Amino acid sequence: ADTIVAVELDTYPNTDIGDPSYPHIGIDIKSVRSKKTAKWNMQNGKVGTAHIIYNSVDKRLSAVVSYPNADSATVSYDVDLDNVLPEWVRVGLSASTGLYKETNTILSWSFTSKLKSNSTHETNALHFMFNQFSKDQKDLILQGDATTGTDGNLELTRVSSNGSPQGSSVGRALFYAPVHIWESSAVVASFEATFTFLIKSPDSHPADGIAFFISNIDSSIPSGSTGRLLGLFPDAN
Amino acid sequence: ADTIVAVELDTYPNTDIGDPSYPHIGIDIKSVRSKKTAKWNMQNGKVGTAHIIYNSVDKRLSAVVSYPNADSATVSYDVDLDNVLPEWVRVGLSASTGLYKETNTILSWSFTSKLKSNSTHETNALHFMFNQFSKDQKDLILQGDATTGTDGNLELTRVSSNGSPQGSSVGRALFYAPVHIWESSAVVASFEATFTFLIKSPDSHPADGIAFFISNIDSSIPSGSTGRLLGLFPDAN
Amino acid sequence: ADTIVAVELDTYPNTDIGDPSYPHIGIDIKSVRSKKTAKWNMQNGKVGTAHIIYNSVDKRLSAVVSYPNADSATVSYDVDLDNVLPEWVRVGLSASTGLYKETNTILSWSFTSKLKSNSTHETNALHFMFNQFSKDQKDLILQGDATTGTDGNLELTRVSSNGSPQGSSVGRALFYAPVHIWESSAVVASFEATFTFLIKSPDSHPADGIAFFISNIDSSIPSGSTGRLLGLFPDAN
Amino acid sequence: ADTIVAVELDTYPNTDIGDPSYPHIGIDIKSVRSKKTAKWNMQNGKVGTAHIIYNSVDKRLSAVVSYPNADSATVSYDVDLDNVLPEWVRVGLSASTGLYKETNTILSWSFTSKLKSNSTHETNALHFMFNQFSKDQKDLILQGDATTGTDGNLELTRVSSNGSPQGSSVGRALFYAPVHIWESSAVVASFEATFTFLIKSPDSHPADGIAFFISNIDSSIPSGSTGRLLGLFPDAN
Repeated sequence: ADTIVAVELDTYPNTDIGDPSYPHIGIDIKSVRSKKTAKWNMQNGKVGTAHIIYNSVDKRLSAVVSYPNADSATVSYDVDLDNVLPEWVRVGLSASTGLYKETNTILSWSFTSKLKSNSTHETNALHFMFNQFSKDQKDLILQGDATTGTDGNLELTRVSSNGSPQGSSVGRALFYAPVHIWESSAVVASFEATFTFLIKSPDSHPADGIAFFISNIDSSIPSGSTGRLLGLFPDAN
Repeated sequence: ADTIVAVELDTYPNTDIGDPSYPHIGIDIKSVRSKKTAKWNMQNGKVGTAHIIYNSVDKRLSAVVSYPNADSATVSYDVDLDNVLPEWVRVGLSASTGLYKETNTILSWSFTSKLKSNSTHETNALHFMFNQFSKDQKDLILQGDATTGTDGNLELTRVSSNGSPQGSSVGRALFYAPVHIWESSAVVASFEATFTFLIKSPDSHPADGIAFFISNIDSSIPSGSTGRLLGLFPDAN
Repeated sequence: ADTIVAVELDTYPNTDIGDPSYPHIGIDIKSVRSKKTAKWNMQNGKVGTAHIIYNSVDKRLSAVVSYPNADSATVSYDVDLDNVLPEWVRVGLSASTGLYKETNTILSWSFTSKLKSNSTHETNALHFMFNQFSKDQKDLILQGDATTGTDGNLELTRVSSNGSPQGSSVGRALFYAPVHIWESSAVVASFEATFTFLIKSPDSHPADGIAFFISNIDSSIPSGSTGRLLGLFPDAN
Repeated sequence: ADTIVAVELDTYPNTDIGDPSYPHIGIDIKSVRSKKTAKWNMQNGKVGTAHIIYNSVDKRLSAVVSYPNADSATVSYDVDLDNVLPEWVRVGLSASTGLYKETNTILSWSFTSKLKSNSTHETNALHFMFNQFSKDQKDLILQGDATTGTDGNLELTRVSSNGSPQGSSVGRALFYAPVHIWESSAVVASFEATFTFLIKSPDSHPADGIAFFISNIDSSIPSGSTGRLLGLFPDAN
């Protein structure tokens, strides 16, 4: 059903479905079994930053994850997204917890998309930036357990009053307007996404992760996609 | 019903409903009878450019209209939009023809909106730019006779195959995502809009005009708003 | 000699040279005696933010100063800068201490300038943003005691090893490239500046202030402009 | 002496110094003998557009050249610029004519550079855009025969009154401020450059080309670099 391309920040090693034995970042092209991963030194309770970049000339989707005063993790994959996704997509953030849990908090999110035509001085662009939310964030579609406005933050999975992360929770937030990622006359198409997140768990093995994704416009949370399937995939294939 | 703030480029003088005796640009706060106007030297068949700017510190909505190698027309009005509009709005372009007519073509449109909070490094922003359209422009809501894709342009009123403008036509295009123009913690809110247009009429008295507007999110074309009411107002009050 | 337009954040009341009896923000057009002031509730040791905006249609220079979780101070002045400044200027930050002192630290600085011509799709723009400095910041001209690189910050007045502010100190930082603020064919010219600052003083009466300024390109610190003259004016006239 | 990285649009085939037998675009890393080329279908008298992009995660410098209603030419090269260039550079445009000639006119030029640190919300950016020039363009360093202001255009090689291109001419324009392309704490560094150009020659074999380049800050035109050496290299090695 849904066409998903995602960059995941996966905190729990489900080695049975192909994860490496550590926290890792990965690029998922239509399956939870990442096409490419890298070890990520996840820091419990610290704000991190993820940068995702792509352009139609190189056809390389790359991601860099960093924490203050630390070395970065980075992963890249050669993929032409014109052959994977529809030309109109929606972009969003998704997260889950399963038996083990964590808060999946989003403190800011920006995205830029550009289509540069072969006509002179002809650029089509979309850009949004959220450094603060609203309880009534009318330009986000919130799905599952995601809520906005808690300390001006976006909470992708259920967090109870006392600040505790809840298990078996899944939530997603997608920007309202469709995003145009191809047009026939375009010489270069590019996008850039950045988000900062706070993953805090009282456990020694937090789970499950955060993912930035791009899907077909009508995408909704697949049934049973809590825990390891990150709110993105119906199964582990 | 709808809350409309608009900057109009009015090509026909309906002096009976308060227009001056010439083409003019004006600022309409909830009524077709402009709060402020200026003479506009309309050029038939030339591409013009309109720039509209506003910010919450000055509370002045100003507009500048220019044509290549010509002097500009400019109009300004002191108005606090937090006291006129809802905090979530949609923005768009509207046009009509009546007994006299003209093509109301839009060749590009950009908009930027910014909410800067009192928190440090906290800006929320939306920015779109259309230098080219699509027949299937999924991030625009097209109403009435507006169509996209004709020479990559947006045609706000009906134009027949041979390029001729049709009379009694009204059309509007609004960007899909709601726009947030106030929040409680904001120290400055601003927006900026620019569009280029081509008004071509085979008549000596073209009618009726183009307007950039900001309305409540569910705004739709009022019944009977062709001709002088620009697709914006239900009546001439 | 130098042509100075500045927005000052003045921490010490030199009522003898016209200050009000409190910390205040003011707009100086070629003299230290502000054309317009507003009371500013200065917070010792907190990071504040200043936003300065101007455009050639309204001809209003306005400034908003805020601290987290506090109400803002704002001041505005009707002034046409085409009649005060040359068309090529440099922009910068300046600060001083006198007998009383304070740290004048700059943690980030961004500026944008735009000249929009009457020709279609013709915008000339300059934009810089510094969220971090360098010991060797080659695109800043540092004058007097200003230094860069101390905790990635810009220190406009002398601070000794142990973190203490020094008295009788004056420093300025200007961006390297000239800025073009008028051209004959421009229909709208605008600029926007933002900076965050930390004023920390161990005294109950800190002095003297920070100012954002725009000057002629070859401007340098006037002789004797420590203390109340903010590194900007040769005298108190 | 100078460290040059350039993307050239080479109109004349000097097959003796390694050019292919056709107009071509190429990536030069410190030598006129391109590391990589692609056939370019040069159109005499038409305005073209060049887009150059690079980022420190992929380490791929790519360029796309297009003309209206035509197919694009594109060339890419894997190169880590931190190992080739200094961390402070200047960027510019260069062109030459030799025995055969052409006008090398620049109608617009924009550049963006970004350094994103591992600190949260810490981006340093420079952005300029020239859609129009000035006879007194004080933020460009013009070298050799380059002049500004002729029809608001930048003329990189000598053009005489009647509009004719002159032979044996070389000129360069560099933006005034140094550009910072690396810093120790940066997780991603990127830049983007775009320019539109008009190459018009009354000859059947125009020469020599236009190049976008990045050099050390004090770079100046090497002696004898007219014709095939594009104003960039001292020799053909």
